[PDB]
Amino acid sequence: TTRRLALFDLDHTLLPLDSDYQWADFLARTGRAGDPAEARRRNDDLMERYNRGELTAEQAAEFMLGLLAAHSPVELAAWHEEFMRDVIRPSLTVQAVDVVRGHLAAGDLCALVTATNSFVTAPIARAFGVQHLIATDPEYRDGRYTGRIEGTPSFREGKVVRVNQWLAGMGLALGDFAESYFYSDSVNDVPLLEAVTRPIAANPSPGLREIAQARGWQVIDLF
Repeated sequence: TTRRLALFDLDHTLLPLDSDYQWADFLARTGRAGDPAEARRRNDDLMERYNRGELTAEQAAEFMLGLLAAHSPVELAAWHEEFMRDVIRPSLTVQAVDVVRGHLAAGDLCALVTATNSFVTAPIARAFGVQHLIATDPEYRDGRYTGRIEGTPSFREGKVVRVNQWLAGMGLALGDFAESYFYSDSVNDVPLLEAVTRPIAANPSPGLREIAQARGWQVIDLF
């Protein structure tokens, strides 16, 4: 069949920001994560230790989910709407919307594939008209987020696993498509970029821009 698959990274690909950090910072600022100062300090110190190599990817993801564990899901929803209105929505650009819209309009099967947790990113996929989300999932039990990851994280090689698991759930596979596109900005996503037939380096980091040019991969600087 002639259908194509289109996969989109989120942070720094479709949005000119990191939705994971902005959400932490939004809760700190606003201040639903304790004293604002100490909250932002604890956020930055997490990113610093992760960036220096002192925390695992799992542990960083866990700290982020721990922000959800501190509150009722009813409060979290109300606060996320404010986050959407004040942070995410105004960073939506016509260029990012249009990259997605073009693939929707072609009939492509479209999914957002992101390490930022599905509580935080579900309404963002919806804001783009994208009906499928392949995100790190927070465990939810007994009406609350536990702070733990449910299943495989949608991060690095996990994005590949999760995408293949999702297609099989629909009774499909990557080679069923005439082409598969994946847009991303980061060397973290070389695994999924290598898996599809049309990798696109979107707003690439210097590392990924070098890899894109080496391999002849399309580059797009959306913003």
